[PDB]
This record gives sequence, structure tokens and C-alpha cells, in this order.
Amino acid sequence: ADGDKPRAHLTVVRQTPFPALHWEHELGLAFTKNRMNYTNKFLLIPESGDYFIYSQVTFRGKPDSITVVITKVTDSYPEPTQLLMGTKSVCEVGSNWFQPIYLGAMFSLQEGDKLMVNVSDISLVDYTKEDKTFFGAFLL
Amino acid sequence: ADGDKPRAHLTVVRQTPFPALHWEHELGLAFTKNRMNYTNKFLLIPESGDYFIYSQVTFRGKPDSITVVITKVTDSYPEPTQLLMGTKSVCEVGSNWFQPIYLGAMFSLQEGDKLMVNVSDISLVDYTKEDKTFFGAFLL
Amino acid sequence: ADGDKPRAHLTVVRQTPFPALHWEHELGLAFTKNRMNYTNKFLLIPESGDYFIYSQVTFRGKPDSITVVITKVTDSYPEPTQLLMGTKSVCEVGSNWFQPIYLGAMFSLQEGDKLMVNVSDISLVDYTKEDKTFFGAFLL
Ligand SMILES: [Cl-]
Repeated sequence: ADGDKPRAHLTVVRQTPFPALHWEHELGLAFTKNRMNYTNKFLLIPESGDYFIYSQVTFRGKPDSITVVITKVTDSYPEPTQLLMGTKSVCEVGSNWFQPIYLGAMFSLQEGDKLMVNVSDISLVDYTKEDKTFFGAFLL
Repeated sequence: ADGDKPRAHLTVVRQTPFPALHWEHELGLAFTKNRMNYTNKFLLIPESGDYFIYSQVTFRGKPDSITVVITKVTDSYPEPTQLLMGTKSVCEVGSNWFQPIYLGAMFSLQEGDKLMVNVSDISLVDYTKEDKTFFGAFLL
Repeated sequence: ADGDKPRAHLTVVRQTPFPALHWEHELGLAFTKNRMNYTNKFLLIPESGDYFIYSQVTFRGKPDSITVVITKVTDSYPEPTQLLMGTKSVCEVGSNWFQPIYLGAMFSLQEGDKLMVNVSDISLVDYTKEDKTFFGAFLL
């Protein structure tokens, strides 16, 4: 049993005032471990390597589309860099609707890189349960 | 080459009589290995650690929504615990429709924990091909 | 820090003339490493083992459905084998629409196996940004 590898699973909460979400990180099912830092809406990478990244956001209801982006930031570039984008057009039947949107992929990251999630529209996101909207990464 | 880590990929089959699905586990592409147990519709975790979990269910067609939950059960709690929920409202164009719904995330699990998948409606699930509905986990 | 494990993240580009997509593999965020080969629209597995596989394709707009398949080919079988299928029916509101479709699961593969992605309709795929359509795998 080795690792000790950095790992984090974060879950949704009521957002206060493309916007980034902020996160639960220790309560319920969320957690961070092995030097992973969740701070200031970011995941802070402690070790350069290849990570698998994910998030699902569930959206629920007059807009055109919903969109998620998981986004990397480094002080090397400080142009921020877009790793994953889920974008879906919306079908105006209700209109009490909801759609999950889910991403995950692998990326090579520098120690010190920053990760956040951004949505088209913070007021659409379902913040109510921890298993509907979340965001996670681990070192491979 | 180490691991020997527990790993399982399960695939869909015709369900007999929120309901849990049951699974193929050795035929075709499914499998379990390294002490993973598939029994009684559960995945039985043999080693406490962090696992990545997934399932896609494809649904196909007068209902409101479809929903998947991947769900953990322990004899510690025996309140069952909801790890992942995909829920989507349905668009009544056809109505011969179908939608895949896909989840996966990482979780810290006790050896002895139980995992199952639950759907809003067993009669909606496409059981026909193994690559449309499935469910899987591995130790990280 | 061990591995040295085979790993690849590939991203979308303008397709030239079920069709397989072809891929970016070194520029931007794509890459292959540790003996992984991307050639002739395939991912060529260099080591038998269990791999986690994924792809999202985003589709954008008079058709019935969209579909992705990730597909394995070996010279053992040369019947090609379907590992993952995302299929979704389409809702003809616009009709400037778009839908992401995302798969990933674990599979046991022979060294020498070949992997490709196939879609229902190459002209529907959004090729414009690298974070909308992609395809990836790593050795577990
Ligand atoms: Cl959808």
C-alpha cells in the first residue's frame, strides 16, 4: 500500500456572491489529503505529475445554454488555461428543468498550478445535495 | 508491474423483478479481480482505500425525470449513503427517446463497504448492449 | 515517484474526409508518453494491463440521434469490439443546438490492441476548441 499521492474530492454548497464556484472540502464526503490544498476556490497542486480531473455540475431552472469549465491557472502564464469544457444548449420544457454536466480527463500539471471550476451561471447550479455537484482530482 | 489492486467492471443485463440494478460480471467485457466481490447486486470492497467509481446508465422510452444513484452501504451506518447522483429531466419528443447518464468520482471506502446502483425506473433502462449501461470501480 | 506507465490525452481538430475521428497528440494540451502510440487514428497499447479510457465528444447542429463509440481492435479478433457507447436522441429546438457526450471506463487490454473513437456523424462534431472534444487513456 503506497500513496500518499495527492487527492481531493470536493462537493457543492450554497454559493455566495465566468464565475468560479466555491466548495465544501472536509465535511460529509469531501476531503483533501496528501498536501492538496483547497483554498480561495482553488485546488492547489502540490506535486508536478499527471492528474485525472473531474467535475459534475448539476444545473436546474429562459437561458440559451449551460457550460462548465475546469480551468488551470499558473503564475508562469497568468493567462488562465481551459482544460475541460462541458457546454449544452437548453430545452425550454417546464420550465422547471435540470441537467447534469460531467467532465473528467487526465492532465500534466506543475506543482503550484491552480484549478478551479467555472460555470455559465451561478444561480442555475443545484447546491442542495453533495452528490449532484462536485469536483475532484488525483495524482496518477 | 504492481497491483493486484481490486478492480471491477460490470455490465448490464435483462433485469428481473429506488430499485437497484443487477449485473453481468464475468461474461463479455465484465470482470472482477483481486478480491472484489460482486454479489447480491453489490460490489463488495475488500480493502479500505480510495476508489474511483463509475457508472453510465443509458435510459430509453410520459415520465418526469430519470435519475441514477451510486450508493454505499455499510453495517456501521446501515443508513445507506448516496455518493453520486445523476438526475435529468426528460423531453417528450417521440416519444421513442434515449439518454445516457454518466457518473464517476473518487471515494474513501472501508473494506466491507457495499456498492450498488439505483435508478429512478428499472423499466427504462437499456439492457441490450454491454457498452451502454455499466458500472465500475478501482482502487486508486 | 514510479510510472513510466503509458498515458495519453488526445484532443480534437478539423476532420478531413461509423467513421473514426482523428486527433491532435502533441500540440496544446495533448500528449502521448511511455510508449503509447497514436497513429492512423489509433491508440496503440504498448503493454497488456488494465486501462481507464475516456472520451467526450461535443456535438453541435434534422438528425435522429448522436452516438459515440470507443472501440477496440486486435489482430487476434479482427472483428472490432465495442467498449463504450454513448447514444443520445436529439431535440430539434433551434436548430443551432449542441450536446456533449462523455464516456470513460476501465478495460483489460492486450499489448498491441488498438483504440479508436467513432461517431454517428463526423460533420456534427465540434472541432474548434481542444477542451470540448477529446479522448484519453491510461494504464492503471
Ligand atoms: Cl442531455
